[PDB]
Amino acid sequence: MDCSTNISPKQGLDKAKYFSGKWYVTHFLDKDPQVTDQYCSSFTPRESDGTVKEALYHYNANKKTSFYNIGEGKLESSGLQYTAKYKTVDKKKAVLKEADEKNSYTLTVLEADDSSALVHICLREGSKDLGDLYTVLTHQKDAEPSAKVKSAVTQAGLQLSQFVGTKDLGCQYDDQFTSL
Ligand code: HEM
Repeated sequence: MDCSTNISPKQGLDKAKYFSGKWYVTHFLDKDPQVTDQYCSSFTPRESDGTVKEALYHYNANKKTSFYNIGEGKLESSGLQYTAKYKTVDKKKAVLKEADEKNSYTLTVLEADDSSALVHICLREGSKDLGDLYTVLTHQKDAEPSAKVKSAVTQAGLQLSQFVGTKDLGCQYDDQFTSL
């Protein structure tokens, strides 16, 4: 599998709209899933002087367990786009497995407004592309994505109906973890 190629950040995006609040994934489009378990996700991205740091939460909807990461990377000159290396952590943010030089994800912000966002994520290990995901984001669980973000999905060449809606997965979130 190869990550989607026609991906660059929307120029003109306000970083104050993206690096704010927390995000919950309402809809995801996974090209070629790594495993067949389905996940819910929430995360809290912040930026300072070109360096992004984000607390990341995954809930496995099949097994009903959850895992935690902290990503860190630098913003590209293109706009709201960054490649992050990542640590695994426990629910209290104690570090377990350190970040390395071969595992990374590249996140590209396709749209972002006061309530909603559309991002693309390419997860890699070494020379291998492992995950390719588009995610529609909102600031509260089960909030409706804005018309502007729905337009962005259609502008990305995609069909929103072909995404998996997470509402039906029975997602559980750890909002203590994603605070800060
Ligand atoms: C609902 C949306 C999402 C789904 C369905 C999803 C799905 C997945 C899956 C299936 C894996 C492999 C897990 C396993 O090995 O069992 C994974 C790993 C990972 N994802 Fe997500 N993901 C989502 C959102 C995100 C977002 C928004 C980010 C970053 C902001 C992200 C970053 C990562 C990272 C860093 C890993 C590797 C974690 C590790 O191995 O320690 N994912 N994702």
